[PDB]
Amino acid sequence: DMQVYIANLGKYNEGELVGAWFTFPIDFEEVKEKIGLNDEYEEYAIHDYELPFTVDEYTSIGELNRLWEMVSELPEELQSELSALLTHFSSIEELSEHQEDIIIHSDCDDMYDVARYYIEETGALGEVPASLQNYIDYQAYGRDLDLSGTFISTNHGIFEIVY
Amino acid sequence: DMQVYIANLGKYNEGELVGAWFTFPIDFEEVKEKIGLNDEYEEYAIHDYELPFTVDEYTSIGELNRLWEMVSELPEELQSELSALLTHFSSIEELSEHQEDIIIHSDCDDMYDVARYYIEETGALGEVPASLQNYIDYQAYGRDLDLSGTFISTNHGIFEIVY
Repeated sequence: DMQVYIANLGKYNEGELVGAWFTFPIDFEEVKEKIGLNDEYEEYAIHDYELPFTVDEYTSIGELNRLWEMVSELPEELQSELSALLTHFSSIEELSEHQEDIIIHSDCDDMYDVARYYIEETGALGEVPASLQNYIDYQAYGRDLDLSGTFISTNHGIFEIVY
Repeated sequence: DMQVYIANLGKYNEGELVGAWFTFPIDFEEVKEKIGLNDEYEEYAIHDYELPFTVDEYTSIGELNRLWEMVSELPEELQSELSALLTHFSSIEELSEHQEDIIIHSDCDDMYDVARYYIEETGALGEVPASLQNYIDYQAYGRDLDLSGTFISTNHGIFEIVY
C-alpha cells in the first residue's frame, strides 16, 4: 500500500537483486543499510512500485517524500481517483492549487442525473412548474453541460472541475 | 357550387334523363315545371350533387333547404372542412350546437407548433425562463396534448374541439 522496491544502482547485472518494501516516510540511511551499497553511494533503483500515480525510475527519494505529503493530504475519494484527475491536470502540485474547486457528485452517476440535480434540486435556470416538471429535456441539457464545462466520470460519482 | 341534379322518379328507365342544376333555395314548383312529371307528383331523384357534405338519394328537398341554412351560416374556414369536422361530430345540427367551441389555429400547422403556441405564447403551464426556454421538450408534450384532448389537422390550420 503506497510503497516501492528501491534497490539498487549497484549490481547492474542484478545477481540476487535486493531491497524489498519501504512505506513513507523514507530514510536514506535505513534503506541504505537494508540494501547495502556498491562501495559508494548510488542507490534508489526504483524498479517496482505501488502508488496512485506514475513515477520514473530515476526519481530522487526526497521528491517521493515531497509528493507523499500532498497525496496523503487529500480525502479518500480524491485519492481513489488521482489518475482520473491527472487526465485533466498535469501535476500533484497543480492539483493542490485547485483542490477545493473539484465538486463531487456522490449521488449522481451519469449526465442525466447531473442535469436532473442542477434543474430540480438547485433551480439553476429558475423555478420549475409541476406540469412542466416532466416535460423538460435533460439529455440535450446534459450534452450542453458537457460541452460547456469539464466533467469527469468515475466509479464513485462525478467530478466537476469548476473555474 | 353547392347544387344538385334532381330529376326524376318518373322514367325509371331514364330515357333522356332530365333536370340539370338548382342552387339554393329551391322551389318545388319551379323545379317541377323545369323537369316535368310522370302525370303525378313523384320527383327529386337526387342523382348527382356537389355539396360539402354527404346526402342520400331519397332526401326531401325541405331537408336540403333546412341543411343549407346551417351550412351557409358558418364561416368559410369551417365550410372548407365540413367533412373533417364530420369525422368527429355526427350531424350539422350537432355542429351548430357547438359551433363556437371549435378553436382554429391558422398560425399553427403541426403539433410541435401547437405545443410551442400553448407554452411560449400563452404560458399555460407558467412562466418560461430564457435559459430553460430552449430546453423544453415539445414533442412529448404535443403527444400528451393529442392523447388528452381532441385535435384535428387540416390544410388551413388545426381545429381544436374543446369541452
